[PDB]
Amino acid sequence: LTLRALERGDLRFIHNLNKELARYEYWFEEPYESFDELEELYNKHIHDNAERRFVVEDAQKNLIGLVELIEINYIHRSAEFQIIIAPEHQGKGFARTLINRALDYSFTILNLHKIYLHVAVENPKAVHLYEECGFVEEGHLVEEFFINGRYQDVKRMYILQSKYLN
Amino acid sequence: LTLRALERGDLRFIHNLNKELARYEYWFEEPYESFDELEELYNKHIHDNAERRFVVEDAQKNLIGLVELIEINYIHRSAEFQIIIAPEHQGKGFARTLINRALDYSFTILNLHKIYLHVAVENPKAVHLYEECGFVEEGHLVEEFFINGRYQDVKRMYILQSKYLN
Amino acid sequence: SQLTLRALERGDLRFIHNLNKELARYEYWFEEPYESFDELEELYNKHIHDNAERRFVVEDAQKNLIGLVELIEINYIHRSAEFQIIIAPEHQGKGFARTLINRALDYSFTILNLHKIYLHVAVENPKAVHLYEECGFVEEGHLVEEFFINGRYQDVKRMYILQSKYLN
Amino acid sequence: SQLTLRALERGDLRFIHNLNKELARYEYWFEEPYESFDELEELYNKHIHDNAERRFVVEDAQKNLIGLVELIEINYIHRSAEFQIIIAPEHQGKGFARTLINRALDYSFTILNLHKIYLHVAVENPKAVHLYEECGFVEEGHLVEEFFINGRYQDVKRMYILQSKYLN
Amino acid sequence: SQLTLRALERGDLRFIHNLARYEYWFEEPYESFDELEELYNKHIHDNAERRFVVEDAQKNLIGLVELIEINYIHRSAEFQIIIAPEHQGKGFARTLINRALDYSFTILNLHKIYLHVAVENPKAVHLYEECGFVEEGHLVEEFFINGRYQDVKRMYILQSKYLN
Amino acid sequence: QLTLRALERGDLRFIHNLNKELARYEYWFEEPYESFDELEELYNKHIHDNAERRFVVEDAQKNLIGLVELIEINYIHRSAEFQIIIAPEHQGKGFARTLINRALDYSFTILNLHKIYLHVAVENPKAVHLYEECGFVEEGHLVEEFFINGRYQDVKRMYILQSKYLN
Amino acid sequence: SQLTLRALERGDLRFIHNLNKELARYEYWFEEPYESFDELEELYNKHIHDNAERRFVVEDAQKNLIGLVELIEINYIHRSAEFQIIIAPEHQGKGFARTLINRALDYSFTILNLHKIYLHVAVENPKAVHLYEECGFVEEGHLVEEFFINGRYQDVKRMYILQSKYLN
Amino acid sequence: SQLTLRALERGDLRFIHNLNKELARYEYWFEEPYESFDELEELYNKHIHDNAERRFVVEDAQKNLIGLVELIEINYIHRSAEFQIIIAPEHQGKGFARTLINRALDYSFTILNLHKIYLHVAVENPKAVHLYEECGFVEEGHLVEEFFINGRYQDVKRMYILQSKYLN
Amino acid sequence: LTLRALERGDLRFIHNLNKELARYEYWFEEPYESFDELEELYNKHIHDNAERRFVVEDAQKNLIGLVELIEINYIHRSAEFQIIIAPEHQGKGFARTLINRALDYSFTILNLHKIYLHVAVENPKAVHLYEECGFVEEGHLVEEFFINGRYQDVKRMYILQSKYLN
Amino acid sequence: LTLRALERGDLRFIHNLNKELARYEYWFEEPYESFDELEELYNKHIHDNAERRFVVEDAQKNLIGLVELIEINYIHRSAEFQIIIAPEHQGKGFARTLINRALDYSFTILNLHKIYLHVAVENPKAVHLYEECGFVEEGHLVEEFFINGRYQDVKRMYILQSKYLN
Amino acid sequence: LTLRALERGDLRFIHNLNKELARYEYWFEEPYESFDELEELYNKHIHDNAERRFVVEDAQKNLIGLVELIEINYIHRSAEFQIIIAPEHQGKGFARTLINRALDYSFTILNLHKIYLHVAVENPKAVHLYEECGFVEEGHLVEEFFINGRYQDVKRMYILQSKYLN
Amino acid sequence: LTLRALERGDLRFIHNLNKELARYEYWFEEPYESFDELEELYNKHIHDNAERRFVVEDAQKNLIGLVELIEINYIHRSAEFQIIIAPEHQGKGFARTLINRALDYSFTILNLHKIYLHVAVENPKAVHLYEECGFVEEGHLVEEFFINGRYQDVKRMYILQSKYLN
Repeated sequence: LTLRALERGDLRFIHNLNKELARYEYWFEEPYESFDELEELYNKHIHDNAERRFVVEDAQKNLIGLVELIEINYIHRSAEFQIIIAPEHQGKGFARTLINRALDYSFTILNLHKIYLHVAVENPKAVHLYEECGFVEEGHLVEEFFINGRYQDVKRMYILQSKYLN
Repeated sequence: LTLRALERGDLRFIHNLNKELARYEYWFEEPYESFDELEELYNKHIHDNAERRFVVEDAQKNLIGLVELIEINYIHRSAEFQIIIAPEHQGKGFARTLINRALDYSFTILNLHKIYLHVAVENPKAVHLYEECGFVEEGHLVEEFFINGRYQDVKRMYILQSKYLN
Repeated sequence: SQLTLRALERGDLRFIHNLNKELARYEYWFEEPYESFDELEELYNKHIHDNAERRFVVEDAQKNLIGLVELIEINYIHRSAEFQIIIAPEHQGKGFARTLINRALDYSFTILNLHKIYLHVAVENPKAVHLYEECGFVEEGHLVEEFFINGRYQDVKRMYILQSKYLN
Repeated sequence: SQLTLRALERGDLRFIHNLNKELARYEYWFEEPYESFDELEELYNKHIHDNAERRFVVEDAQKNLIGLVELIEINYIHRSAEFQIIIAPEHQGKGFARTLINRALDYSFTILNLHKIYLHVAVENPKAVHLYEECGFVEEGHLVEEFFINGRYQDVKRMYILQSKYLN
Repeated sequence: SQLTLRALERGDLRFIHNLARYEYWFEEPYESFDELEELYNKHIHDNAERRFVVEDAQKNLIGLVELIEINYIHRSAEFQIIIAPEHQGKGFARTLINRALDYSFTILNLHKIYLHVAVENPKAVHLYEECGFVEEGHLVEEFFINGRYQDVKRMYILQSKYLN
Repeated sequence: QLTLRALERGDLRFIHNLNKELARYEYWFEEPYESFDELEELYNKHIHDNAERRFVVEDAQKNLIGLVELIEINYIHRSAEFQIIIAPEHQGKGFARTLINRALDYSFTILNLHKIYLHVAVENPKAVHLYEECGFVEEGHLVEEFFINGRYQDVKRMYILQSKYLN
Repeated sequence: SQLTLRALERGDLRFIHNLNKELARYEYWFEEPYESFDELEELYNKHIHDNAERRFVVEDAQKNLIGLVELIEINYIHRSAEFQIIIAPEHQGKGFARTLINRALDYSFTILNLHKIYLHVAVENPKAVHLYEECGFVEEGHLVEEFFINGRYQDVKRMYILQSKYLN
Repeated sequence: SQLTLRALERGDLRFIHNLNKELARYEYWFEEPYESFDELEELYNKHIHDNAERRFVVEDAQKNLIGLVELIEINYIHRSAEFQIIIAPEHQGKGFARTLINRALDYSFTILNLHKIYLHVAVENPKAVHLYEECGFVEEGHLVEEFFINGRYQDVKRMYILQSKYLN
Repeated sequence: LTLRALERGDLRFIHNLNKELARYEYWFEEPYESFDELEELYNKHIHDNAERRFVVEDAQKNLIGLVELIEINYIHRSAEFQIIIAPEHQGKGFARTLINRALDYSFTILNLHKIYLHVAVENPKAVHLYEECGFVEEGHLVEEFFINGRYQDVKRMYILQSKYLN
Repeated sequence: LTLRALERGDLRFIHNLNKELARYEYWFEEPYESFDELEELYNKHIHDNAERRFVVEDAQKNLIGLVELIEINYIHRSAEFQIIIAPEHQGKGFARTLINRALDYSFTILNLHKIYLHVAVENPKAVHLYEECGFVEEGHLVEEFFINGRYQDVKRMYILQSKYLN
Repeated sequence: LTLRALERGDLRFIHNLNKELARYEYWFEEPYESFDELEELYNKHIHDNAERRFVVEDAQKNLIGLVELIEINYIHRSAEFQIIIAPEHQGKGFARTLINRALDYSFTILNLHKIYLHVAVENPKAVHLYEECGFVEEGHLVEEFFINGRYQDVKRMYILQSKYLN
Repeated sequence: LTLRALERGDLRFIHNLNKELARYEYWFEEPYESFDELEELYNKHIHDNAERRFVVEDAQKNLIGLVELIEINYIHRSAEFQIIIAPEHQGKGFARTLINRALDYSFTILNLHKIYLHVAVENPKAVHLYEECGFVEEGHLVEEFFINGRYQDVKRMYILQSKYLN
């Protein structure tokens, strides 16, 4: 597997990765639900560095998933991490590799200090494998997001540049 | 049935759908009658969340209808629902499922509190259908809209998030 | 029927321009003179959203453009509007005028909810006057030397119809 | 006599705005609705050089503004224009209307070189109709339910005069 | 009762700002006077909403009348009435409502005027009924006001009933 | 058998080429211009202005034959200066008479103008005879009015009224 | 003698306005129509640095404003210009016209280096014609029905003078 | 109380800029860094109608500003927002924080109809944590080395309050 | 050989020609160096008639030279004439024809009275060329221009309209 | 006698002087004739160094005259000098001292290489004065300026920094 | 002494301070030579974060100098420091405190890692001042800058966040 | 090997060259990662000469590497040189020839005075290469950049035209 900076031609894969009416999606903190308004948001934030996205693809160049570093602050050197694996390539053991490739980019190139993420409390397997990757719970945000018709709690888990490098 | 977000390519469809039923059409509360005027109004409000529209295409991949949420207020958490099915694909039992899908999106994704709609009193079949989906009459607006050369009364019917979820 | 009325599009503008080349007339677009196609297209884009005037092109069964229907000087307080209809000489005399007039009135009285529709017809064209009379219009004025047409000040009949008469 | 006609100024806009506070009608400025003084001021500055309409403030020898004289819908191809006169409530009833109407016709036919001046007078006021008839106007139409004034569609008389009749 | 209506002008914006609630201007949220003033200059020519201030003989503003959601095809409009707390209870509400109805039905040529009134304010309901309004709807939990969803009576009056 | 069409931006270059063959200093709505880029900006600036009206003439094959210009238009006095410029390609085939009459017809039957005047070089008597056959009459012999081709040249101002043309 | 020509200033616009209204006629500023002072001031600001037209106020030794001298339609390729003189009635008939005309010709032939100065004068005003003749102007045209003055088309003489004749 | 909470205005910009200078920070305006006042004013003019953040200044009886209350990261789908409060050192410690915090929660839960209001407070400031806890907030996270303040990475307590708890 | 008024499409020619031939580049007396600066200055002074520029193109439309009338005074009817032939088409005798075409346009179209120019005193070939074209020496400006790191004298030579026409 | 930099308050003095000379005035090579035109041109070239003007006042600070440096070219370090003395203080021998002061300022502060000027050939008095001041004739421009109805030749005379310093 | 972010009103100060202390100053690495050009550049680069400037002023509200942090890189966390004190306030012992204030802002607020500076070797007083404030030499650049008409060797000195904070 | 200026068609080659080295790239001091924003920056700085790039191609016009002259300061006659070669054409000895060609273009055509470069301290083979080419160490920048997860030092090596030309 290999990561690559997101291109305009990849936007359609993003729109198909998470189908509408199931997740209220944002692009640089701007709501979007169609491809045409997504394309305009991409053109508007093509140079904005507050959020960086990369598409992962295998040797056959079959797009497998997306990694998003959002809410990037270059003074506190923190960023929220998100990983979205394609349904067809899910369960093949790529989660750990993609997460480690994201942490590698964040701590060895961007020179960030902290990488936090929000994970649904109702997904313990993800929480456990994130802990195995090197994350630690720093918060149990109560009713943070209204998802699928319910206010859900989320575990905020972080990892520091020191741990990953050493 | 497939409920997708509206794209610029679908503008020519809804326009042809609007000319089959004589209506003084509004796009974000702006009158329009030509396709060029519609296209420019679409480009002007492409990022306006005051109204959300979704096209309806069947299994054959043919576009058959439109679902509109308008007058969306995110303080009071209310929205007006409207559904349109082409005459060819009416009477096939799609309206019920599409209404349920719209209510699902409004109450499980947008986290809206109320969904109201106007239905012509002279169309009693639609009134009963909406009643079967959970809507309840809250008003009998007298001579609200001038339709087909006569001021007609319309029943205002609402449904709440509590009843839908519970 | 055989005729369909469709809202005016930018692609149809040049057809409008050609009609005015066949019928020598000092043309206006939203009360602003125009004679070049560029001036027309810039005035079209300027008033794309202005509802003071509404224009519908007429296309036959074979999607051939045959005429224009203009509702100008629309007023939403007095609920009045001046109607005008043009037909290409090729498709003139084929019994379309009456159907298009009825369609225009139908749009004005069942959709826009207007109250009155008036028009001007030259006194020297009594056939048109009779046709409008057959469609329901009635003379309310004989404007003397109102316009300067083809080298002479000509009188015009101001004829009108009301929503009540058309719907009832 | 002693009345003076003067081209409208930006400072006079508050007099114009005050005239229509005691007149219950939907006011227009260059065919554009206005209600507040702000709308009137921005429309004045928008059409400061537009010649489609002309306006003259009428004032006394004491420089007391008494009324207004408008020439709207001016067309320089057909050479027509709609005349309109308003006299302040505190100055109406002194017999100024006739002299001001003649001064309007004089300007229209001796300076602007117009061919026709028409006007609309309500059918429910034959005294004004007669005054216009004395000044040279003659009826050319009885427009039925043209406007909606004070809760009812009222008919109006369209009356005209030509440059030749006034100058000869 | 010699109260006169006047078109809203920029000089009156400050009064409307000082007159908590989630207010709108041509369906655009505003909290600050600068935000309101830019919205006013933006919709200076928009006729989707018409506003008029009512003042007494000595030019003392006492209330505001708003016509919003004006539709010139169906000829309807939502009416909102605000009276300054200093002039409340002096018997002007009836005059303001009837002067608004007179303008709507004698000048604008509208066909229907509807308004929303809190179900927990039956005195306003009775007053509107005296002015000629009739209940056409009992909207349930239409607005979140002061921490609770409140029902509101939608009541209308037609041009015919008022003119005749 | 020719046609007259209102001038459009696509035809601007043709006007520029015409002025390359006729060595003159050209104006557009009374503003000097010598570059096509300056002409195109002036065209877009005065697109809705009606102080001047221009029409290009075409044949059956839609080939450009020339230009007619009504400038210095006055809507109070109902006057306008006429100027016809036919390209050298189609000069001498007898099109001048037709286009002059068509310009007068448009001026007196559509625009409702009172007077149409024009300036013609005294050193070009053939044009004077042409305009005289088309109904024009000399009302002036302006002495050294324009500096043309290295010399101050006299020009005849010749006019025609709406009455004579329509009666 | 005692007469001084000064360059026009914004403060002098009122004088021009009042002066033009005393001789009622359609007023132009840089070939753009105007009637109101507010419109004149905005046109002055627009063409403050435009050299197509140059105007000069006339003042007495007591700085009493007498009249105006206008050089319009100035062409710096053909080196022509149209002259116009407007003296206030309260100072007319005192011989100022001759001196002001000579001063205008001097400025135009000794400072601007113009070639021709032409003018239009009403045929029906013979006194002015002979005045311009005495100043050196010669008739070059009899423009028939050129202008519309006080309800009647009038013929005007076009008279010219050249730089070589004035300087020699 | 005689403490008024007022929506932010242009004139208030130069106060918050000075208040931010007093408490050395890397300030943001709608998630955009700014340092100078001119940059802040351009950002205000840009985000004047942006409802993603809402700011309210505090002024005392003398009508002088003392504090600021910010609602940022306002999500109208999840109905969440980050709360921040700043009080000038000179007026700090006078028991105003609790009143202002309750007024901010009142506006967030009774007008904006929000669900959760959360905030970040430095662990090294236990007095602030206590005050927020007494105002109804409850700890939900202990962010480790989240922010870099005064040359060190400091932990912060993320504490929240729900609409249901506040209203009941 | 045709003389055409300068258009925007020729800006990149004179620019290169001004760098190849080291020239103190001004546009209407406002100095620049960048190409975008040239294009902005052109757009700013497109209607300015204080300076007139004309490119010279052959039959195949290859730009060979530039004719610049600058410091134009419409009261005194004078203007400074500058000719610049590109090195590619230099030594082919075009200089004489272009000088006369420029004199013709100045004296038969613009109705100018005097055309003067400055020529380096250390270039007697150009001096004799202009003398043949009708110009006559009227001044010997001492140390007038700083050329190749050296203050040099320049001859000012003039020609009058009466001489060219008569 | 003292020379002071020109300021707004002095404009009305400049204008007045120009009204006494039948000259076609300029301000940064822009024709003007009215005070309003002069004021707008002054505010347009307030920060332009192409021209520098200094007013001349006596001990009592009465306005005596004006010195103008125009066509200042900082690449060649030249500038044209013009001197105007009010008619009230003419014939008192101030022109000679003011020319010396102007030359001193130009060669000392501005560090200019040449200061040239034009003087009418039919005004030998000014020619003799400038010759006494150090200027030397370098050109006899034929019919350079149209003055008082006739084209007059003008002497262009210069003075170099070296002569004035050494 | 206090530090304040540079604003438009201060532009005429730095301009008069960059001409007094001769320097071909760049505004965000952009050539400028006029006040109006500097003002346009300020409003053009008002939001750019690559460079941060702070004007230092006295308790009497009298400006004394400027402090610039240019070449800011948020990945490597480097920034070049520069400080220019007005001649009138030099020798007062301010430079030391201003250097410490800039280092404080750079290491305690911006969370920068390295701060380097270029200082002329022929100015040993400044070099020793920097050495006293904690800077250390890392490079002896030969003929890097052109000062007083000569190529002068400069010294590149640096300091890190750890030393300053620890 | 021949050196040719950069064209838009070559941008993709540059993008592929950056795939070998996983470091954050800049175009005219603007951060970029994806190809779309690279093309946008290329079109943004198409006319800016502050940085000059030239591509290398062999006899068969097969792309080999890139030569960049960045941080060009025309006032101090300095420039930072950088050379990259595709992995498929390394070890061919092209390094020395391309470095000599670059230095020749810099010291003969651009007439630059100094050429400096930054080379990783942990890559001594490149240091020796540049030493043989003519460069000499003038600085040992401590922790200048953040590479591969660690602050690394870099040698600043220079060469003057006084040494190359002589």
